[PDB]
This record gives sequence, structure tokens and C-alpha cells, in this order.
Amino acid sequence: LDPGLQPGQFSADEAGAQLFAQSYQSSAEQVLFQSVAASWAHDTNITAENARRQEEAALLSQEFAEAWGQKAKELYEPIWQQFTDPQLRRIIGAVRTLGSANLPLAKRQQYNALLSQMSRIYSTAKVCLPATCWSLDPDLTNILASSRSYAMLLFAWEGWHNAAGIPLKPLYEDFTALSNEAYKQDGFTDTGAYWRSWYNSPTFEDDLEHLYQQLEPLYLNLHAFVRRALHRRYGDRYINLRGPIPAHLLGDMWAQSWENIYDMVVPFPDKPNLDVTSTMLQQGWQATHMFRVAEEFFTSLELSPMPPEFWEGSMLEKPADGREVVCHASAWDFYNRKDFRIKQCTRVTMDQLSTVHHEMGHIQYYLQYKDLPVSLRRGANPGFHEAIGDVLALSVSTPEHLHKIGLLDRVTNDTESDINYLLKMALEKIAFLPFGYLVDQWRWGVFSGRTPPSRYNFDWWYLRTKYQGICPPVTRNETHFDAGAKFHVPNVTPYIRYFVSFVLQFQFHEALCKEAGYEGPLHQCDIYRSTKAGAKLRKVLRAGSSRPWQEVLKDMVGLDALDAQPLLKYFQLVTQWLQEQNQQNGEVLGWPEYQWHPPLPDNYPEGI
Ligand SMILES: *[C@@H]1O[C@H](CO[C@@H]2O[C@@H](C)[C@@H](O)[C@@H](O)[C@@H]2O)[C@@H](O[C@@H]2O[C@H](CO)[C@@H](O)[C@H](O)[C@H]2NC(C)=O)[C@H](O)[C@H]1NC(C)=O
Ligand SMILES: *[C@@H]1O[C@H](CO)[C@@H](O[C@@H]2O[C@H](CO)[C@@H](O)[C@H](O)[C@H]2NC(C)=O)[C@H](O)[C@H]1NC(C)=O
Ligand SMILES: O=C(N[C@H]1CCS[C@H]2CCC[C@@H](C(=O)O)N2C1=O)[C@@H](S)Cc1ccccc1
Ligand SMILES: *[C@@H]1O[C@H](CO[C@@H]2O[C@@H](C)[C@@H](O)[C@@H](O)[C@@H]2O)[C@@H](O)[C@H](O)[C@H]1NC(C)=O
Ligand SMILES: [Cl-]
Ligand SMILES: [Zn+2]
Repeated sequence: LDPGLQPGQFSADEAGAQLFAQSYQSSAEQVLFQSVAASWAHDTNITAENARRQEEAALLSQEFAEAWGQKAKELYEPIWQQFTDPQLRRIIGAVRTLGSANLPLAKRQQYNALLSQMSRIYSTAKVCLPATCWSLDPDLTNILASSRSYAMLLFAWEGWHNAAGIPLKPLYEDFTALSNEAYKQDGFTDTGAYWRSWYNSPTFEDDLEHLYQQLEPLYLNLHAFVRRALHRRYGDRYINLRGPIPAHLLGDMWAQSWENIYDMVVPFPDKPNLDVTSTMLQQGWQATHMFRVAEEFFTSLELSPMPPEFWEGSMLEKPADGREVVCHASAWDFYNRKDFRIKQCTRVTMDQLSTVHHEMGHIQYYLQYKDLPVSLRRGANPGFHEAIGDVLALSVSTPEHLHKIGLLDRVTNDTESDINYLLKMALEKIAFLPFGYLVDQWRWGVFSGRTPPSRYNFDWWYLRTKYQGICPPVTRNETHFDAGAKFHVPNVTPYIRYFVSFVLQFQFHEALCKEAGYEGPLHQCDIYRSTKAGAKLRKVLRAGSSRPWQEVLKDMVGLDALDAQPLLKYFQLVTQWLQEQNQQNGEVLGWPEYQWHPPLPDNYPEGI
């Protein structure tokens, strides 16, 4: 480690620790930037060499965290928890958490390299036929979204899960062991316990379970209503009205949101098509237009536009030069207060417009807290970060707003168009809730040892059936590693943040709509051009992680905890309607035939 990055001598008291923190975060900006820069070069251009360079940067980051962590324990380990400055206590507590810098050098290299190889496998895996080959994005994504051929959907689902998951499993086992070894030396029972510590809530898991209990009836009724529609399309042979739904039939490779089968379950197909994708294509929208439209929503709230460095440096379309890239959408802070970027293989669809807003919400956060010391350049918690752009997307998706931006002819404020809209939104938001909850239940069990390699897939499908009420459409065994076929697992991105975000965003929406002076139904609110709403949001974003998220949340919504009531209030009308439809059709809520799996299509896979 270069001498200019190594820690100096400071007095072992709070005054000295304030200077210590200043010195730490001036040198951390330089180290963070070289790490982020090298990850960018790899993720937009996957090669062996860019992997080598990203690993050299990670090693340097670990030398740096080691030097400053040790010094902080040396100087302040007995005293810092009694510092009177609460922001300083946060910074010091973070610095003395070394994570993978606790590993000896050779295990640092093995850990850094497992990450590179798992990333490569996920983002370069292909599904080949009997002879070109399909990538996840756009090819398999488009098939899962738009094909209504059971056998084609099956070939894509099985092909993807086999191609990504199987080769990842031995690597994922090795990564898990090294991660745990590292964080045990910070005092955590396992890596999962460290991830959970970010929410600074002793009742976190209980609080999440309580939340899910209030939401599950909504999901169960949505599930039964959709299962009935799939039964009509595919037949009693492939759909069991009292069993789990085959996992390839819900419009999405992971069955995690169902908006792509809206056209199949829309009760009132005579009414205007609330999926404006066709109009977007008709009108010639491109990725740049989508990002500019999102930007203008932010500036309408008097938040910040995207800076020149964003437009010059971001990757907004999949490269056509054949380069391999990580296509999964992501947002990047280079910790130099100047460079901020999105990397997204943008497609022209309505759901991609929502994802553009999701990613730009991250950038806005970065811009609002870029002048905090680096340790506070974080969401109040990770769920806050994932929620920001989704909140704006809630306003954008209203038929009123879509009409304002030229994507929909005005609809009638009647009950039936209301039901169409809330149902489309339920397919996007309610259907996700079980998946957002279960992914880290699986991963926490892996980190804790409750789920050894011998049960990776057994416990994954236990949770997928328990929570989502789906089943694999072909037999699986422990050679398969179906959790590995979901980006965040090999790319080691925690997931409970998305469950938190999907609850939180309705708490935020309700607060911002009240602040805008809106007084109609919550699900028709559009906060566009509300400078009052923008001001309330700006307060959150500029706080970073300098204050406890419970306090930041109370300032914003009036309450110091996650709360399902705003989401329930948003969906109330369709919650009731779905309950009624299910009763009239005599549905069974849930999936009591929990063992059921569909048969294979005749002659599969030969007829394609
Ligand atoms: C749309 O109409 C609502 C009124 O609800 C209607 O009632 C049903 C019987 C059926 O007609 C639904 O399709 C309708 O939505 C308006 O909401 C009211 O706004 C006032 C304003 O002061 C407010 O005080 C009331 O509480 C609101 N009532 C309800 C039931 O929420 C709403 O503003 C209209 N919005 C648009 C965009 O047309
Ligand atoms: C993708 O990354 C590779 C490095 O792995 C880049 O290849 C280098 O390209 C520069 C061009 O300025 C040459 O000077 C080097 O000799 C190349 N090195 C190797 C090993 O090929 C490549 O340019 C990158 N591609 C893009 C589109 O940025
Ligand atoms: O979050 C992300 N990207 C989005 C894009 C699609 S929308 C969104 C909401 C639903 C849940 C989740 C889903 O798709 O699985 N999700 C995403 O992953 C990125 S910022 C996460 C990331 C962080 C660091 C490095 C790399 C990636
Ligand atoms: C695991 O599964 C592998 C492939 O799946 C198999 O093929 C389908 C068509 C069905 O026959 C299904 O029952 C099978 O699982 C097998 O190659 C492998 O032997 C299976 N067992 C193990 C231990 O890997
Ligand atoms: Cl998280
Ligand atoms: Zn995100």
C-alpha cells in the first residue's frame, strides 16, 4: 500500500478520532474510485485481463481497509462507543469492520477470483439449440415474456437454469466458506448476520415475518386468480387448480413479477391497453428517450439532472460489437463526487421504463449525498436505495401520467379501468413480495450452515413452493443449482433490500402524495412537478446514512418502522375484487397439492 494511503498517528480520544475519520475518508475516496473504475471496465467488457485488473484493485482495497481498521481498533477500540458524536461512532464502527480484509493474503486472492469467475459464468452463459445460441438478455427474457408455447417456455427455462446454475455450484460453495471465515473475525456468527446488521434492528427477522403475514392474503388471492387464467390457456394437463403454478408460465424467468402475462388475465380486454409497450415502439422510443424522460421527472421535482459525465460514460444499450457484458441493470458511484453511471442493456418496453427509473433513483441518491464523507454515502439502509426510483415510477405508471407523456389516450375514471390498473400493478408489485422475501431466507440458511451444499436445491425449492406457490416444470436434483441462475446469488448482491423496498415505496408514495396536496385515491396520485414532494424526498437523499433510518423514516412519513398499511391502502379496491372473483369461481386459495409437478410435453425437446 502506497505510503500516502497509510494511516497516521492520532490521539486516542474523540477529538483525535474526528481527525482520524477525516484522514481516512480523504484516502478512501482514492481507493474506492480505483476499485469502482476497474469493476466498470470488466462489467462493460468481460475479459480475463479486465478480471485480473479488477482483482488487483480489490486486493489494494483490502490492504487499505486492513491498515485503517487495525489502526482504529488500536486507537479507539475501548472508547469509541462512548463518543458523544453519533455520526462519528457510525464511521468508526464501520472502519473497524474489516470484512474480507480479515483474510490472509492467499485467501484474499481466492475470494477475489471466485467473484470474477461466478460473474463471468452468469453473464456469459448461453442456451444453444440443435445452431446459434440465446443469451438471457434479450433473447430468453423476450421468450419468457412473450411466448405462450408451453414447450418453448420450458426449453428456455430449463436451458437457462441448467446452463447458469450447474457450473456455479462448486464455486458458490467455496465462496460461502471464505466469506464466513472473513466476517467471523469481525464478531459475526456468519456473513448473513453481518448483512442483517445493516438494518440495526434486533427484531428485524420477526418484523419482516409480521409484515409478510399481512401481505400473504393479497398474494394468495392474486395467485389463485392467475392460476385460473393459466388453466384456461394451457389445460388441466399442465395446470393444477389446487397445486403450485409451473415456474415458467408467469412471464419472467424467475416468476418474480407477472406483468408480462397481463394480457392473459386482464378482465376487461375491451378497455384501453394499459401496457403502453406497443405505443412506445409505434412512436419510435429509444433507450436515450427513456432516460431523458426519467430525468425530466426528477427535475420536475427540482431534484438534480444527470451531469455530463453520466451521459458521456454510461452504457445505456447492449453493445453491438459482440463484447460480452454484464447486462443486469445497475447504478454506479465512483466516490469522486463527479462520475456517476448506469449500465443497462435497455430494451424498449414499459417495464424497462420502470427499470430506468429504478436505476436513476440510485444516481439521484448519489448526487444528493456526494458531499458527505464517504462512510455516510449510503442509503439510510439498503432498502431505501432500492426504493427511490420505484416511487417515481409509481406516479409515471398512472394512466393520468401516461396520458400526459403521450403514451395513452385518456381513460374514464370508472371502477373497471381502476380494476384493470390496480391488477396490472399487483402483477408487478404483489407478485414480487414472496420472492423478495425468500431469496435471502435461502442465503441466510446457506451462510449459517443450516443449508449445506447437499441441500442447496432442496431448500431453494422448499422456499419457492412455500412462498411463491410455484414448482419446477422439469425434475430437479442436487446437481442443479437453481438459486445460482438468479443474478444476485453469483454476483453476491443481498436481496432482502428489495422486500424492504417494495413495502417502503408505498410508505414513501403516501407521504409524498399527502405533501403534494393530493387528495384523491392513493393509486391515482401523480407527484410530477410537485416541488413540495421533491423537497421532502431531497431531505431523505441528502441524509445518506448519517442518521438512523428509523429517524429518517419518521421525519418523512410520520412513523419509525416499516408498515404494510400504505401498500394495503393502495391496493384495497383490487384486493376486494380479487377475493370476490375467486369465491365466485370456487377457487382454493393456496396449493394443498404441494407435491404436484406438471408432466413433460410430448416429444420434448425434439419438437421445436
Ligand atoms: C376519480 O374519482 C374519485 C371518486 O371515486 C369514484 O367512486 C366510485 C363510485 C367510482 O366512480 C370510481 O371509479 C371513482 O374513482 C375521485 O376521488 C375523490 O376526490 C375527492 C376530492 O376532494 C376526495 O375528497 C375523495 O375522498 C375522493 N373519493 C374517493 C372515493 O377516493 C378522484 O379524485 C377522481 N380522480 C380522477 C383522476 O379522475
Ligand atoms: C476490452 O478490454 C480489452 C482489455 O482486456 C481491451 O483490449 C485492449 O485495447 C486497447 C485499445 O486501446 C489496446 O491498446 C490493448 O492492446 C488491448 N489489450 C488486449 C489484451 O486486447 C479492449 O480495447 C476493450 N474493448 C473495448 C470496446 O473497450
Ligand atoms: O437492483 C438492481 N437492478 C435491478 C434491475 C431490475 S428492477 C429491481 C427491482 C426488482 C428486484 C430486482 C430484480 O430484478 O431482481 N431489481 C434489480 O435487480 C441493481 S441496482 C443491483 C446491483 C447492485 C450492485 C451491483 C450490481 C447490481
Ligand atoms: C439429475 O438430473 C440429471 C438430468 O435430469 C434428468 O433428465 C430428465 C429428463 C429426467 O429424467 C429427470 O428425472 C432427470 O433428473 C441427470 O443426468 C442426473 O443423473 C440426475 N441425478 C444426479 C444425481 O445428478
Ligand atoms: Cl440488504
Ligand atoms: Zn437497484
